[PDB]
Amino acid sequence: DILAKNLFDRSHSNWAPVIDRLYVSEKRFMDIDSREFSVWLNGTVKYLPFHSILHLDEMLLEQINGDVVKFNTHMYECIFNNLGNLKPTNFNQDGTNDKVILKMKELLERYDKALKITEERINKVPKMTQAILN
RNA sequence: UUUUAUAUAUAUAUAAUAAGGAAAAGUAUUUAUAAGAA
Repeated sequence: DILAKNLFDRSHSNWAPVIDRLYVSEKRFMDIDSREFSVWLNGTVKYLPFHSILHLDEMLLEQINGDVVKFNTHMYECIFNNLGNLKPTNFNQDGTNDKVILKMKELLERYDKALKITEERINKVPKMTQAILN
């Protein structure tokens, strides 16, 4: 029923019902191939609301069992694109307590972690792309 | 472009994928001065 109400209208594809379904569902994203799934998710899922982007973030975490190192480029790109496409809820006068900015630095620090845990394990690697900076 | 996917020997040939969209009104003194004709 979820595919019918929103996805049928080509102009505006609303993926909040879909993400909410797959977050409510116990199966979530586990047991799904990282590669095909990352490319599809990045390609199609855009303009998500903030809470949807959260649920998607933790549920990719649960897909990958919480291994920061495995977390691929396209995964970053999807989360970052959705975060950026969000407009500010309100222009706070100081304008530094935004949620999106904090989650954005959270993801960057997570990347730094993943790199450090990979190097420590030594004792493909993820990359940053112009899309994330943009 | 970039990122990944397959294949082959870190690299090569192919396929797919593209983040840059903002609206608004009103806010003088100029300077020195070079002419040709039969």
